Amino acid sequence: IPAFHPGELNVYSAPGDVADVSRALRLTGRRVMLVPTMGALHEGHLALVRAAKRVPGSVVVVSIFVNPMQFGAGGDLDAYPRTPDDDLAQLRAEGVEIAFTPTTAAMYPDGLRTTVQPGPLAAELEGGPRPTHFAGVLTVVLKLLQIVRPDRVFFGEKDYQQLVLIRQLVADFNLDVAVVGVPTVREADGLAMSSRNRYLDPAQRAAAVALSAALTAAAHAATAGAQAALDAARAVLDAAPGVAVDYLELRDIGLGPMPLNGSGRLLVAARLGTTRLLDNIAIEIGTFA
Amino acid sequence: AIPAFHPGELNVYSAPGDVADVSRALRLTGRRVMLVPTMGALHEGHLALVRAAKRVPGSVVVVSIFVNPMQFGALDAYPRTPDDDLAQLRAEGVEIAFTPTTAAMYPDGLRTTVQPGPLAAELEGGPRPTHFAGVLTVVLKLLQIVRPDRVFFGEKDYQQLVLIRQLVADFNLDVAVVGVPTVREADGLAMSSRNRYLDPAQRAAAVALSAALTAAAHAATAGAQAALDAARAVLDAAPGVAVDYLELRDIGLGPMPLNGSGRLLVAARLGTTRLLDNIAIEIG
Ligand SMILES: Nc1ncnc2c1ncn2[C@@H]1O[C@H](COP(=O)(O)CP(=O)(O)OP(=O)(O)O)[C@@H](O)[C@H]1O
Ligand SMILES: Nc1ncnc2c1ncn2[C@@H]1O[C@H](COP(=O)(O)CP(=O)(O)OP(=O)(O)O)[C@@H](O)[C@H]1O
Ligand SMILES: [Mg+2]
Ligand SMILES: [Mg+2]
Repeated sequence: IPAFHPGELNVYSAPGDVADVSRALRLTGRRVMLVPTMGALHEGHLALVRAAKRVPGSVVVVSIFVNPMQFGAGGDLDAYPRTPDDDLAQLRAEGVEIAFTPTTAAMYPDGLRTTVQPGPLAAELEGGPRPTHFAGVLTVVLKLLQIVRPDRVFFGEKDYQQLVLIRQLVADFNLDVAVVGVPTVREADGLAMSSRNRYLDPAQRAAAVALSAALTAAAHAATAGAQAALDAARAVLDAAPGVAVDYLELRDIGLGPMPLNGSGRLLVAARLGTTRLLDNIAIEIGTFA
Repeated sequence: AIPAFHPGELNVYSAPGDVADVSRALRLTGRRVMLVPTMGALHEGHLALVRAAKRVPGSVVVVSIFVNPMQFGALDAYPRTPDDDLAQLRAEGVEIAFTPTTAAMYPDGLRTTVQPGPLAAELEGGPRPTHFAGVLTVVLKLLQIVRPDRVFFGEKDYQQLVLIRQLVADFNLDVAVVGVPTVREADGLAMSSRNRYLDPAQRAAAVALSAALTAAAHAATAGAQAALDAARAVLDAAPGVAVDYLELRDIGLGPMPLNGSGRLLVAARLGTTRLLDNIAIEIG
C-alpha cells in the first residue's frame, strides 16, 4: 500500500505500513533484514546495519523505538538518550532503505496485556536488579519480528545475555528467522561502545578502559585455567579507580543450566559513578590461541 | 529438499520442520493454509471446524493433533485414538495432519512462554490458573510452525477463543482467527468428548446448561437481569448441577454494556464431570 522509493530512506511509523511494504518486498524476492534499536545510533549500531547490508539482495529495516516495557520504574525511560535527527541521517548515509519509527500507542494500544515470559535466565545477571527487563525486551522483539517478518534479525554481542535470550525466544516459539550475533565494536582503547558512555566524565572515561582490559587479560590468562582467568580480570578491575564491580562471571556460552566446559563467556557489569557499564568476551579454557 | 506431499491424500507429518517446509511450499503454489488445532479424539464438533476450513477457496487444511502437556493442570488419562482420528480426517478430505511428539514441541522443556493478560485468571482460569498460558503458548508455536492464513477454534470454548484473539492482536500476528459455532446434540448439549462420562441422570440434567442459555437469549428483550434470572431458574430446576459460574459479559469478555451485544457463559460440575457452554446475547 504505502510508497517505497528504492535507494532512498523510507520512514514509516505505522506498523501496518512497514508490514505491507516488507511483505511486498519479500514477495519480489528481496530478503528482509531487521536491526532493532532504541535510537541514539553510534558506530556499534552501524556495524549491525553493515552486517545486514552485506547479505545478498537484502533490504534493511532498522527499527527505532524506545521500548517503555523494558524500563523499570524511575527516570530511566525519561533519561534514555534521544537523537532522531542524527539517527535518520546516519541511516541515510549507510544506504538503509527502511526506518521503522512506531509510537508507543501503536505498539501498546492495550497496555501490557499478552506478554512474553522469558525462561530462568531473565532473572539472572542483568535481570537481578531488573526482574522485568527481559520480558520487556522479548515482548517487543517478538512484536517487531511479527510486524516486519525478516529473514534475519541482528543483535550485538555486547548485550550477550540479551542475544542469548533472543535465541531462546526464536527457538522456543519456532520463529522462522535467523538470529545473527554481531561482534562488539570498541573505541581505540578497548571500551565497548555504548550510548551510556556519554555519561562518563573525563576521569570515568579513563578508568572505564578497565572492563575491556580485564576481560582481554582474562582471555589470555585462561591458558592457565578458570581461576587464573578470573583472578587476572579481578586484579585489573581492583586496580581501577572508581570502578565498583556488580558482577564478574564466567559461564557456559548459553548462560544456561550447564557447567563451564572448555568454551565460555566472561561477563562483567560495573558502576562508574551512576553509570553502569557492561562488557563480555569469549573465553577458551586451557587453549593457547 | 522439501518433504513429499501427495495432493488429495492425507499426508501425516510429525516433525515440526517437515510440516513447516510443506506449508511454506504449498503457500507459494497458490494455496491458502488453514489450521485447525486439536488434541485428537475427534468428533462432530471438530469436524465442523475442519469443514469451515475446507470451504475456503484454495484451502489446504492442516489439522494438528497434539495433547499439550502445558495446558493440563498440575495428561496420561487423556483419550488417544490415532488411527480412528486419521480415518475421519481422510474421510473429510483433509490433506495434512501434524502429529508432533511432546519432545519435538518442547525440546527444551518449558522455557520461554506466553503470559496471557488478566482475562486468563477469570472464569475458567479460576480453577485452572495456568491453563491459558499453556493454550496460548502452544497455539503461538503452532502458528509459527504452520504459518496459516486462518486458524479455527470452536465458540464452545469462548474464553479460549477471545484470549487467542488477544494473542493475535497483541503480538501483531498475521493470521485471521475464525470462531466456529458450537455443534450440539439433538437436545442442545454442546458436543464434547467428556459427555460420555455422564451417567443417565447426569446426561438428562446436563441439558439444563444449553436450555438455560437459550432461555436467557430470548428473555433478553426484557433486559440483562431478566436474561440472567431466566438462565438461573433453568439451572435451578435441575438436580446434581453444581454451577461454578453464570456470567453475562460483553463480546470481548469485559463488563457487559448497558445494552447491545454480549455473551452469556456458564460452567457447572455434574459429579466429577465439568461442563461449559455459552451463547450470544442481545440485550433489548
Ligand atoms: N558497541 C557495540 N557493538 C556491537 N553491537 C552494539 C554495540 N552497542 C550496541 N550494540 C547493539 O545495538 C543494538 C541496539 O542497542 P540499544 O539497545 O539501542 C542501546 P545501546 O546502543 O546498546 O546503548 P545503551 O544501553 O548504553 O543506551 C543491540 O542489539 C546492541 O547489542
Ligand atoms: N461442540 C463443539 N462445537 C464446535 N467446536 C468444538 C466443539 N467441541 C470442541 N470444539 C473445538 O475443537 C477444538 C479442540 O478442543 P478439545 O478440547 O480438544 C476437544 P473437546 O471436545 O473440547 O474435549 P474435552 O471434552 O476434553 O474438553 C477447540 O477449538 C474446541 O473449541
Ligand atoms: Mg544498550
Ligand atoms: Mg474442550
